[PDB]
This record gives sequence, structure tokens and C-alpha cells, in this order.
Amino acid sequence: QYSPNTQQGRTSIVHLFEWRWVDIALECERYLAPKGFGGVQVSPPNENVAIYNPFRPWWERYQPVSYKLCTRSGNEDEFRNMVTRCNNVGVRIYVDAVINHMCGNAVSAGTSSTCGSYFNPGSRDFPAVPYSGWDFNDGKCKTGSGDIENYNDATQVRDCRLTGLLDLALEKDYVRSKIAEYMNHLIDIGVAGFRLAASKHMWPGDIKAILDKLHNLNSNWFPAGSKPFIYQEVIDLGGEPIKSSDYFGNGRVTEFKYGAKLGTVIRKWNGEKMSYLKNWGEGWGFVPSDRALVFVDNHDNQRGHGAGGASILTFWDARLYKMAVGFMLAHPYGFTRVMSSYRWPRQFQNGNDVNDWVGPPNNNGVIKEVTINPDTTCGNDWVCEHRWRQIRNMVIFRNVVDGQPFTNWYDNGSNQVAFGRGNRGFIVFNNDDWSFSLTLQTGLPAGTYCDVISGDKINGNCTGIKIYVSDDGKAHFSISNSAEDPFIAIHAESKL
Ligand SMILES: [Ca+2]
Ligand SMILES: [Cl-]
Repeated sequence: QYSPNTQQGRTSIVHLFEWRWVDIALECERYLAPKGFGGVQVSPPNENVAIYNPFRPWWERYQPVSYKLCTRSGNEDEFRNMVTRCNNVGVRIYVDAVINHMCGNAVSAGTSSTCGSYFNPGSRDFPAVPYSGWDFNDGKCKTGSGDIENYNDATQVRDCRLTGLLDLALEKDYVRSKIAEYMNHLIDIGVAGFRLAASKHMWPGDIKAILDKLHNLNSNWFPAGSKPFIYQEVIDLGGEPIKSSDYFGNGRVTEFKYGAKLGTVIRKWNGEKMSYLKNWGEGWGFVPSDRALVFVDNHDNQRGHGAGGASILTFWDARLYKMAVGFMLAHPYGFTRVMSSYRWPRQFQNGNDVNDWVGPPNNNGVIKEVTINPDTTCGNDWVCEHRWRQIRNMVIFRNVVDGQPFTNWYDNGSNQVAFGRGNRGFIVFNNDDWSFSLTLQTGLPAGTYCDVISGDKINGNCTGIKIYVSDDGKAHFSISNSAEDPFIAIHAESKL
């Protein structure tokens, strides 16, 4: 299940949040493939409720109306075209599957959907699937409000409505079959796996029953017997009766403790320091590496909207964000996901962003295209973190050192640390309030290496800092606490 199904030496996927199918298709060909990215997580491709108040928020896409591939990202033809073109260039597609529920029970009946499908939440009617009152958990939930009221009761967390979202009766074979019908359509089109949204709100056993109905990956692109990659969104920060380990039999799980703790450490909250990262991973109480999908931030918590709270690092905190992403991509733990966002007008009031609902860049509701500037950055308010030199080069760094052990660790007892990956790579960080100048053992072969954070290797030369490694593997590193990017990374492929 726990294999990404990515090509040979590609080790990361990027979340192109709210991107249109046509733009992702181009991106696969012009950037992702040549830069070594393993795949793309796309937003829910199935029809959702069109919410006008507020005006087309990002979260309207987590309120299904049917399973027709018709959204603001494009129609079914465009979706198929994207999967085909991306697959032909070796870049996988993973879809965000919303199968725990349909839309809000208080939503008005009518055809206010992204494809015009009629639906009536009030009478539990979704004819486009079709689903009726018999397919929901209204009679199974025991809370007085019908919604989830207390997370200390594992039963209502699964059988009741997540903040009013109509809850599907996943134990019924009919419902499980309608879900598999949807997912098998996607698999046969060519998708490589799925992100199961709101997995905590589904019984591990019901999920398994559904997965048992799924086909193997399309044999025109994947080896026979390939199973779809599955990563379940389970927010488990401890303290709840439900644990992410209960879902290991179905596939990997999102490790939300990862970004939450990395954030507090890099921000140096509660006296935490980078030197403590020496035993980062399972030692910190995280799930086993082979069951983890990791990330610094996700579409939900980058807007204070999810697990992690105020500690989560995002593109808004550029300097520290690049370091966190850098550390994540260099460290062997888990399978990594890079975030790619869009800017929205943040407006805090009493510590809360009142514009956290704002959807993707648009013209009267029509999502804007991703424009590429001559410096390779994006326009139309798309942030494109995956294109920042410091992040893109670390994505490549991870590919280069794949399989190499964690070694040659160093720390100053504070926030100046370094470590290597076998004899293929080495990275150094300075998060202290003073300069760093020291000769360290890198485990790398003698030679002149280009630092891939401050620059690039361009045929025989480096555009940024250059590092000289001696015969014994030692090299001198100098990082000022005033550096634009307070960290240096060099690897086998950046050697001159
Ligand atoms: Ca449920
Ligand atoms: Cl996620």
C-alpha cells in the first residue's frame, strides 16, 4: 500500500494547492520532471458545493455534492489530460479523496454546485451519486446535536457529523461500492494514490473494506501488481482515545507532530533548541518512518486553521521556513511533501486571521493561471515555494542522498548543528544569534563543492558560496547570523 510508486530516484511530492489541471500539466513538463520532483497532490477533483458567502472559500472543496470530475480546477477531459501528460514524464498524481462525508446539513438545496448537479442536504438527497437518507449516519449517531461534541468518545468521532458535514454510513456495502466506483475510475485514469481526508472520522475497518475493492494501478504506466499509495489524514497530537497507529494496516499516516515540533524548535519556543534534533524521528514519539508522510505545513494549518497552532512555519516566515524545509528534506525520516501556496490578504484581529477563508487567486470566481516570471518565480499571487532555489535544490539534495545513513552529526549545544548523509551530502545550520566559523568532518570526497542554498552549479562554476573539502574529508564553513539563508548544503552532484 506504503510505497509512493514514484519513479526511480524521485523522493518528494508537492501539493499544488488549488491549481488548475491545465497548469499542473504544464508544470509537470516544464519544471517538475526536469527538477526531479516525484509527484503532485491535487485538490479534490470531484464536484463540490459552490459557496458564495463567503465568496468561494478554499474549504468549499471539502463539501462533496457528487463524484463527477468537474470543479474550478477543470473538467474530466482536462483532468485525464493532466494525469496522462504528467505520467508520461514520470511525475505521479495523488488525489485528495473526501469520502467521509458530503456537504453541510444546513446548506440550501438547489443546484449551487460546481457542475450544476442538484442536491438537497435537508432530505439527505444526492441524486447525482445517488445517495439518500438511508446512506447517512443520522440514526447511528447518539449525540444530542447530531454533531461531534466530544473527542474523548471514539464512537461519536466516527458516527457523528464533523461540524455539521453529513456523515456517510461507511459500513454499508452500497456506500462502500459507490466510493470504490469513484476511486477505481481515478485509478484506471492513471492516478498513483490517495490522501484520505478526515480519516480519524472513519473506522479503520471501514476504510480497509473500501481499499479491498480498489484496482491495481494502470498497467500501461505501472508494473503489474502495483497498489495505490495511501496516506491517511489523521491528526494525532496525543491525548485522544484514537491513535494514528490504529490506521497502520491501511497505509501511511500524516505525522502532524512533525511540523508542530519542528516549528517550536526553529522558533526556539519553550527553550527548545536545534541541538535537541540529534535524535529526531521515532525518538520524539513520532510514528515509524515507514508509515509517515511528513511536511512543515499543509493547506489547513498554514492559515492557523489546523493542528499545530501558532508554531507552524509557512512561506510568510520565509527565512525560517526555508531552514525548516531544508532540515526536513535532508533528514532521513519519513516521505516528504513540499507545500506550494498562494497569497491571501492576511488580517489579524485579536490573534486570528479573519481572511483565512479566502480562496485561490481569481477573476470573478475563475481561478487565475499560474504565470512564470523570467527569474522562474510565479505571478498572479501564486507563491510557488517549490520553485524557490533553496527549496528546489534541497528537493534534489534528497534525491542525491536517498538511502544514505544519518552521520557525522555536530552541534554546539545551542542552535548550530550539522550532519551528513553517508558520503553523498552534508548540511550545516546556524540559528544562533552569533556567527559560525568552524572546520567540520563532512565524510565527503575531497574537492570543491558548490553550496546549493546560496547558488547553483553551472558547468564548471558556482554562482554562490564554494566549499573546499580536504583529503581527510574536513571542510571549513562560515555562516553569519546575518546571512540571507543561515545554512549551507553541498552534495555529490554539486561538486566541480
Ligand atoms: Ca464518519
Ligand atoms: Cl494533509
